[PDB]
Amino acid sequence: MGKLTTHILDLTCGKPAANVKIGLKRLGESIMKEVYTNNDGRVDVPLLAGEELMSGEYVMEFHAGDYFASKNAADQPFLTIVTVRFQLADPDAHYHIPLLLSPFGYQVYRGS
Amino acid sequence: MGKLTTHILDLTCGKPAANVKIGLKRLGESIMKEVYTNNDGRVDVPLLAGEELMSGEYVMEFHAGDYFASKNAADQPFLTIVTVRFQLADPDAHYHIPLLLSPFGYQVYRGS
Amino acid sequence: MGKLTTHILDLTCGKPAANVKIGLKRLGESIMKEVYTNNDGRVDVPLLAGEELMSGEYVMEFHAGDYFASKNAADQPFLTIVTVRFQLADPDAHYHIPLLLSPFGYQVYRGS
Amino acid sequence: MGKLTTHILDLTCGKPAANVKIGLKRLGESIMKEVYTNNDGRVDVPLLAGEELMSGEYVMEFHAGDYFASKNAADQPFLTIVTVRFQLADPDAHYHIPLLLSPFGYQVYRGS
Repeated sequence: MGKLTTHILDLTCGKPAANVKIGLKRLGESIMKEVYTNNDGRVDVPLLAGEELMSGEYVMEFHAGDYFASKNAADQPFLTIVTVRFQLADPDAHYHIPLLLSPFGYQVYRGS
Repeated sequence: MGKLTTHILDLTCGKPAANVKIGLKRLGESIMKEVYTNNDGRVDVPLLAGEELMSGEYVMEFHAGDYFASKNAADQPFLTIVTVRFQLADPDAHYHIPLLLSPFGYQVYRGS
Repeated sequence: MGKLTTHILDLTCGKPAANVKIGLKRLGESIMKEVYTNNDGRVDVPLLAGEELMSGEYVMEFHAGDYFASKNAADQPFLTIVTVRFQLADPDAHYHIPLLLSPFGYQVYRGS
Repeated sequence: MGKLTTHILDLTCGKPAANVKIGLKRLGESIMKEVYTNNDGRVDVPLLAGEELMSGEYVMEFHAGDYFASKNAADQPFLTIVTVRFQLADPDAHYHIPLLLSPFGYQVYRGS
């Protein structure tokens, strides 16, 4: 009954980051899912839920470079893929892990 | 003549994070360097400089889980290894990429 | 039809900050409202809405010192009242201004 | 022998914020100092030091609205004056309180 969700805010304009590609994958393995955020900078279905969600480490790859490119911007951006590693210990908990994005800085947190 | 440096601040106590292990590696490759921060949460020599520093993507692995463990704390911490991917376009520039750390959230930025 | 809301996350434990007192006031004036966050670190009714919400500057006073005290902590905390000034230009917009809190650092943003 | 310093980073471009006006004042009182950051987003002399630095609360007013205006931008910016309240308990300590700035979000912390 666990759940893993995320949301992206573009601090450069104060609006959610729409159409940003996000990749999910277990630590060590390769991509298992690829999603694109909607207009509220979220995704309809949880990135992980039910059986899918198992205790262990994961990595989310936020394609920030592409997002900011479609908004402007260097040919070789400082931030290309924002990588976020974290561990989900409880398989039945609700994990909200938002991302606050700027061209040269970001904030990751266990939201509510 | 380029340079890559970093520094860690523990927002939980307002002091620099001392003795935190940091791993550096080119995107795709495995670890190339392993360092431990001093008492000011920095390292004597730049993580990258001179020939070592070449245009491309890198990843720094901050061992936050171990750091907070030695300071407290769950057996399976939410944040184990804080992964930071970024691209260094100019081989002759000075890149300062600090990390502001908390048990359930962190901030990455291109400092000065 | 405008709306102003906020939410507090305690990055020290990854849970919303419950029962934190928040003060609202127009720039220059004294407090106009005093609220305490619920268990999700939010408040039932918007801090501002309808006629109440008028174009101009405001200030929110998050009583962080008291919150962390009830959770531990210095007699004279570094952060006592986290002050957040901002301007609401459009009286009919929806403003979400969350606060990510830690004992020695915080993040303010125009969320969604 | 205490010291209070600060530094501003513009996360929108990864460069320090130059020529930003900063106001200092004791809680309750009006401005006591007004400074403008140099090209490294800092100021030559500490904002507070020696006798000047006394245990108590202070407030720094970062004129972000003007800074971003000279860089672009709404006539009525969301962030006009970023207000930062904090308490200095020890008169002989070194307090570094940097600001990570973006148009719609900022991070305040007790740096090193």
